[PDB]
Amino acid sequence: LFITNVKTILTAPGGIDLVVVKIETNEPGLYGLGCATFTQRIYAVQSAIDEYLAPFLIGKDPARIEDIWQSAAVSGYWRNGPVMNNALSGIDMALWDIKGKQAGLPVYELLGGKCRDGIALYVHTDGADEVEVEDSARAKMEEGYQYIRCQMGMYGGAGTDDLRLIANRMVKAKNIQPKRSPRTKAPGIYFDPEAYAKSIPRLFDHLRNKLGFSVELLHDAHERITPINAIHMAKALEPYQLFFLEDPVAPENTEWLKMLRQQSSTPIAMGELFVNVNEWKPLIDNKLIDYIRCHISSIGGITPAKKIAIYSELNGVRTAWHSPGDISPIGVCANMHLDLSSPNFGIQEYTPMNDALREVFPGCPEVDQGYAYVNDKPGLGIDINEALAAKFPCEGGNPTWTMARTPDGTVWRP
Amino acid sequence: LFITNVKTILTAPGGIDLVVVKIETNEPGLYGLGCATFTQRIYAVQSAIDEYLAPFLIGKDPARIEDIWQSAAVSGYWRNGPVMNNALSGIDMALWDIKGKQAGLPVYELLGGKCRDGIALYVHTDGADEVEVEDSARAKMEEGYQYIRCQMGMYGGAGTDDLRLIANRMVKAKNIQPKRSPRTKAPGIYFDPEAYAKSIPRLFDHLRNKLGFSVELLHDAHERITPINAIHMAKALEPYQLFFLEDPVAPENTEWLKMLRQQSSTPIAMGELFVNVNEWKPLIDNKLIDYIRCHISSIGGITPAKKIAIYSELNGVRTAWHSPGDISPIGVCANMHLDLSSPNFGIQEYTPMNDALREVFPGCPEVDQGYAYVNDKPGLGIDINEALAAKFPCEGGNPTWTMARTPDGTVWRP
Amino acid sequence: NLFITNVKTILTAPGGIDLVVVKIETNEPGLYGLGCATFTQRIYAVQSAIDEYLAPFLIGKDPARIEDIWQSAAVSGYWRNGPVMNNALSGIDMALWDIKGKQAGLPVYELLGGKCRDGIALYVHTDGADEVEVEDSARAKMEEGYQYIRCQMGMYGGAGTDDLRLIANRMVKAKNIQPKRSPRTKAPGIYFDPEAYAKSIPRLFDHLRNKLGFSVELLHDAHERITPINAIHMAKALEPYQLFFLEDPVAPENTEWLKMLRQQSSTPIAMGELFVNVNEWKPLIDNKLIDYIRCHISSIGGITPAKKIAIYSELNGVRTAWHSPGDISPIGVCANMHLDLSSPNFGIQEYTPMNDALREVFPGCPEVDQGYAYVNDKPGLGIDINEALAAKFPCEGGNPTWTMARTPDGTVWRP
Amino acid sequence: NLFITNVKTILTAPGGIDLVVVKIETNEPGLYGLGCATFTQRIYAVQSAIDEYLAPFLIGKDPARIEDIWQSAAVSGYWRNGPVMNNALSGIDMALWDIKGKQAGLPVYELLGGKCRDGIALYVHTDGADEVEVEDSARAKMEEGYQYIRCQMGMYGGAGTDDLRLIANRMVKAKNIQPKRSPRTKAPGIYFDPEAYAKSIPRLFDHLRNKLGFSVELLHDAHERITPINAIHMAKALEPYQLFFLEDPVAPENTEWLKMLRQQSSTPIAMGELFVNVNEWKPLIDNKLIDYIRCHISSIGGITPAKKIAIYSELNGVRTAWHSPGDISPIGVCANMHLDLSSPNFGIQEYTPMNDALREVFPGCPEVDQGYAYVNDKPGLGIDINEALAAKFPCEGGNPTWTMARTPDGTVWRP
Ligand SMILES: O=C(O)[C@H](O)[C@@H](O)[C@H](O)[C@H](O)CO
Ligand SMILES: O=C(O)[C@H](O)[C@@H](O)[C@H](O)[C@H](O)CO
Ligand SMILES: O=C(O)[C@H](O)[C@@H](O)[C@H](O)[C@H](O)CO
Ligand SMILES: O=C(O)[C@H](O)[C@@H](O)[C@H](O)[C@H](O)CO
Ligand SMILES: [Cl-]
Ligand SMILES: [Cl-]
Ligand SMILES: [Mg+2]
Ligand SMILES: [Mg+2]
Ligand SMILES: [Mg+2]
Ligand SMILES: [Mg+2]
Repeated sequence: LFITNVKTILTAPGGIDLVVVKIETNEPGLYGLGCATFTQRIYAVQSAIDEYLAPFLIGKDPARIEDIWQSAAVSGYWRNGPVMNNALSGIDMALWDIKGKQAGLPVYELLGGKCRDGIALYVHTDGADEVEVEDSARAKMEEGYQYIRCQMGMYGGAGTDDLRLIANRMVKAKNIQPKRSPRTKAPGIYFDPEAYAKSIPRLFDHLRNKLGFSVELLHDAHERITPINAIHMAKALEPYQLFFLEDPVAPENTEWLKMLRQQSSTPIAMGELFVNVNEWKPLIDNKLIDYIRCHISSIGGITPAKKIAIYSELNGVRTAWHSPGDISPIGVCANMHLDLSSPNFGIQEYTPMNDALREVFPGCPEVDQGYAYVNDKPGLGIDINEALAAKFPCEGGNPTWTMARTPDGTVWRP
Repeated sequence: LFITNVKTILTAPGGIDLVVVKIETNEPGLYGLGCATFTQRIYAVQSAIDEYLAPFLIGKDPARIEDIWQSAAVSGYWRNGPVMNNALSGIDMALWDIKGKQAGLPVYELLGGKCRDGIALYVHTDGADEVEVEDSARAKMEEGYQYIRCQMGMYGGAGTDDLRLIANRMVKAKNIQPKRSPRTKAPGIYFDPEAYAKSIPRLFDHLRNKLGFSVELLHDAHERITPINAIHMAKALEPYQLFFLEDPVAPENTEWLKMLRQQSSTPIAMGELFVNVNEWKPLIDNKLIDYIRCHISSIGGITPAKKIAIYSELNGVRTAWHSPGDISPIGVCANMHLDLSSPNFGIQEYTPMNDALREVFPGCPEVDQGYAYVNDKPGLGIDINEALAAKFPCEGGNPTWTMARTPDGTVWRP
Repeated sequence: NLFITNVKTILTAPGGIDLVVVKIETNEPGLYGLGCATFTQRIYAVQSAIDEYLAPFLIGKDPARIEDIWQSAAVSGYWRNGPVMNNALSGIDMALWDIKGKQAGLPVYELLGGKCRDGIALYVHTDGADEVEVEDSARAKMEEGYQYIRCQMGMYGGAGTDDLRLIANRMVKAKNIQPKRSPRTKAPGIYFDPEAYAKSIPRLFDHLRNKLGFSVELLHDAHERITPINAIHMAKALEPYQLFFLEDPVAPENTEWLKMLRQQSSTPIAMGELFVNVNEWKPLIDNKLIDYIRCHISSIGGITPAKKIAIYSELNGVRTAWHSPGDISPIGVCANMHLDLSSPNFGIQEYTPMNDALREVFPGCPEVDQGYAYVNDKPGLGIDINEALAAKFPCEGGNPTWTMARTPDGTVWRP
Repeated sequence: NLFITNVKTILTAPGGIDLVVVKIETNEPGLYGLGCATFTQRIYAVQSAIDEYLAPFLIGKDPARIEDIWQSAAVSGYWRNGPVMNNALSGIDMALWDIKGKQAGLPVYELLGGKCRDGIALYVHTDGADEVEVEDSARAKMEEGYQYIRCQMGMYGGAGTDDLRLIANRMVKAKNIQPKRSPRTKAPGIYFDPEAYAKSIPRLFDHLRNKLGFSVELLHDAHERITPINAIHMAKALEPYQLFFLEDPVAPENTEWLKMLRQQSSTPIAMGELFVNVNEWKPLIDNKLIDYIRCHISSIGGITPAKKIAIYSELNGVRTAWHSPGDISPIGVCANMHLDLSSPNFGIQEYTPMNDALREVFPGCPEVDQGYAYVNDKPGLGIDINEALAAKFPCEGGNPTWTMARTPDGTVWRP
């Protein structure tokens, strides 16, 4: 048994660009699928696969998943980055898919078997003020979601190039207002870290008053404030007992978590942005987070994700893999096979899928009253209809939201 | 190109003694200006320039700014002090001014270009009680200031040699009273650290009640209390979410910040007094402050200030350079060129200038609704009219406020 | 006033090694910047990261705002801090510094603080199959005027190389290194013996000191080829030979082992040609775990971040030794040297000779005389590219072979 | 689909050493798993822990949920983390992995990541009464093709052994070791002299390096027989002889002393055949206090936790050397080797020869040729047990004598 062909498929059935890898073998009908999706970079990841990892694999036995991972990881010398890791993930997940197909077992059966019979999900809710958020959250709870991420506005702004309209809305509502900008300013999506941070604890006081303490509430700070203001936020949110506060610092600010954890008892999630062991390992070792957030394709696939899950397990840290819309259904299944086999599973973020995703990727997990139920089919239990995928070509482009500027025009980590 | 002459100009157009350096070259009309202002020491700084750095520079190429800085810094062997550093600053800023003039670009363009289109300012407000402070702050907000430093009284005293009158005013107002002094006591400006510290959180509760949470409020403890009482103050101010609490300890007490930062989430600013890397570096390394306050002439000018700004940047710490009245407009421009080019700019302290400063130093930045807008002229964009400067001779003398005594007569770091 | 009108990537290999170069055009006729994006093993992924993303991102922007462009380009794809991302950013950043110097009429070193020295001290590579060949090579470098010499015997791990992608030349393996026997079948790869390599090294340096003396400075690159504890023993065993530095005793993924190493050994340590992330380099510099920072500056994102790392090192007493072998363009060589001229903490500059084809394709390459490099005084990076001639040296591309490095039992090692 | 129908324990001693084996039957005719529970000194307490507790706990359960069974069996008695508890859990866990591979039609190494090497490197034991006997023994092992050799002189503490429970053979004491005199009466025990032992060791290794050279890798096991500070001195004194590792310089109860040792010595350190608890092994791996983790995998609870410890080690740059002397069944030997094949961080595999009786009772034992082991490719652990033949080798049982180790004054020492 050996690898005959490796290709990349770029498709966007859910309206978000995805990168999928298919590895073909010399056994008729036996192939594996993997997720490479770094949505902002699809063409650079495609090159990293098609021009490099693809020819590197031809003629090799797919059974040596670890040897392939280790040798591919260093094949370009330099390594540990989101383009390199996503390319590696596409390969690695496809090789696990093939191993499970060869075994006649789902990948979760190879990784230790089921530790639970359903995967608990959390979903996003939002709104422009605390009543809109309350109503959005209540509607998700009525659908059976028991864990809800609640966001309000866009980090103190409106998601536009100007703060004046939202500031006037805040004046009228008697709420905290964002700052006035200089008389001319650079293009970007303007926000206000100070108005945002000062507003957050009142939002959660309101949600607890209205929704109660049974439901689990989550909040994502998304690296939007200074570290000391995040420490203060984490402390201010303690009375509301959030399931977690996510990304209070940028990866480049991870040293500030030592101070945060000497002060706050709010649980902390970090790491959708992580690409490098020197980011995640010291946080797990030192108990500086309670949930590891990696986007598994950005750390290189199932092989490294299982290692990070175990490293976390032995430190008492749980998993919450990143899984919003920019992940393919193959990556959603990979997250959930790890989730099922991990003693330390924390929670699974979920973005509801449309009909097109379900038809382009047969095998998507079933969602019923806030839990996901993955199928029992071998490998990752997921397929791709290549002809129907080709009917959803990718948009490409440079996203606008990643130019995020504070009121004075300063570029911030978005 | 080489340095022909170096001179010091002592002038006080704003009523505060300034020390300015002018370096002339062999190119007609090309000269540079720098700020040496240590206002309490102008004659010692003048000597350190005129008798030492001036003859050291004659005939040297001004293009080697770093070589000149490093060699001047060690020229007297002993180093790292406010007289030595201010003399070095006058030279260094003038050399940057010449480099920008030679380039035809503002110094901010050499330091990485603009990161924002206006410089956010904070201004001082004060009053004898919480209503006076509220009114003073409101008047600055109406002028367009979005960041306000609020002080009340003078650290529990009246700014006089006796506490009895202010104590009686406090009795009548039903407020906390300063202590009675011994029956005879040494001359000085008496204050009361205990009355001061215990009064501060109520001041900010009042300002938040009246002014709201949109405006940013700052407070300067100015090394006036014991370290443990500063830790307690920082904690007590948390509910009021100050932009920062400044100088909770003296430079000689920097080891106490390790304890403060294990307890409080109030942001901390330190360092207008710093002269030495062994002061600022461990605080930045260990995340013990959120804003670095250096008076840039006291650390040796633009060259070291840019290094401290970068060292801070990579630790997540922002800049707030010291800039009250004892700084020349050349130093104000240098602060603002660093501010414009620093990703990590925090805030810029500002003391409004009179007509005399604007006429003696053509090129002062424009202030409009709480932001400063520096001009685009080459170098530091600033000049000095030597004839008009000579019409504002310096006062000199020993300031009285630096003899600060607690109620029992103890000299305190002022 | 100025604005960016076009951004393009040029792939060329005049020195036998694939390079990636960026050219940024402005609206001022004849004013353009050049930068180095060279991650040689990935040139097509870097080319995409520039052409499909950073190029359209820049069009119409004022090139004067170098820092605002660096910070915003760095986060434009959200995920960041990796070799393809950073090299693309470097090509942009260096070209913007080139434009700034040309606008100013000054070399980039003049914008960065001016000259701190009048020549840049170089170290060069010597190798050989045995201690005598290494000795003869080093003696020749000394005769040519080099005062700092890196000495390997069989390059990295003792394995030499058959892969032209590394140095553009085959290098013979260590001839007397007596590796352990492999199992009866084994996977394809370039085999080396870490134990035999580590033991060979103190003997090599004893011989070199015996024959060449202690005036010359001698360097060695362990190139992450041994376990951390064996690297600690090697650092200690080399102490009597007073190396200028021992380079890459650990992989980036093993940086936590340097705390132990530095409690034991006084041999100076260089690290970091592989570094892509602040969480790699910052703790080592903060904790005095290295004496020389080795970054390949395009892999950290260009001149803007390199200057910051040089300053962060300076304040910690650490010096600079930027990575500069064959896989760097002459644009990158000039950027290294402009930093070197303006840094008080300059340590040493690695150098491999630039052939005539490189010098023709890139007018402005530094002059080398008697162990020092002399950069010209022209504005910007003082370097140009002849696009027509660059096209005559199309890139080889492909997957390198030397990066499949296996120990005797067949284990993949970080190469 | 499958469910567990029977669980039993088999006690057998074909190699002259008491073994504990678990067999788990399913509802599918002919599909069963085998596992290793061998804590040789306690076989009857382990047998009870399986037969009276874990066996009834498992009946009717789906063997596919290996992790859920491990986690739940581990806590089923509340108290946990000890050698009787963990060995019982291991017998279950290995048998469930055996069943998983048989269900999949694949060796367990294929489920764990596949092969990272094509042979497993072995080290073997040499001993002797004096330096010349040790030399002759080691030279013979080298001639047979072994590249890694552990060298003792009088086994542990220099005392040799009269107890067949250790190696199934008497071993002569160090003949020239000149112990201190005991008091005029003393308690029964196997006497040894820690001071005379420690001093003998650097002399032994000087002689071996003089006679055998530096290509071969040499190992030594201090077996917790000396005080921590004397072990620190021994680690330092061995540095010139470049041992592959020095094993068990401290008892598990003395692990806090390794911080001091690692600030001083560069001799590589192996620890942990005695470990039963995460609070023993985790801090050592986190803090880089060892280079090789030595667990007896049945004493840590089987393949499930061993894979986790191997991964935790991998991310810390620590390698695996699983304990594998005579008191382990061939099932346990195969489990060690399946982990070894699939771990990037494999260090070395201890090996003691398996006699014909062991090979007959356990069909499928690995082949050994020229210093490497070759596991077969059959599904599961690739190992079986002939119950009829196993019954022909009933266990000896009893209390071992070698574990009463006393210093010259009569003090009980951790043996
Ligand atoms: O928690 C999350 O789901 C993330 O923060 C997303 O909101 C990211 O912003 C997005 O995945 C980037 O592509
Ligand atoms: O924050 C400030 O502006 C300072 O604390 C000033 O108030 C100093 O007291 C003065 O600059 C000394 O000369
Ligand atoms: O010190 C050096 O010069 C390096 O180690 C190079 O030899 C790298 O191996 C090469 O640059 C990789 O492409
Ligand atoms: O390294 C080794 O192989 C061990 O130290 C064994 O010799 C143990 O003493 C034995 O396994 C105890 O039963
Ligand atoms: Cl990358
Ligand atoms: Cl027990
Ligand atoms: Mg998030
Ligand atoms: Mg102050
Ligand atoms: Mg190197
Ligand atoms: Mg042992």
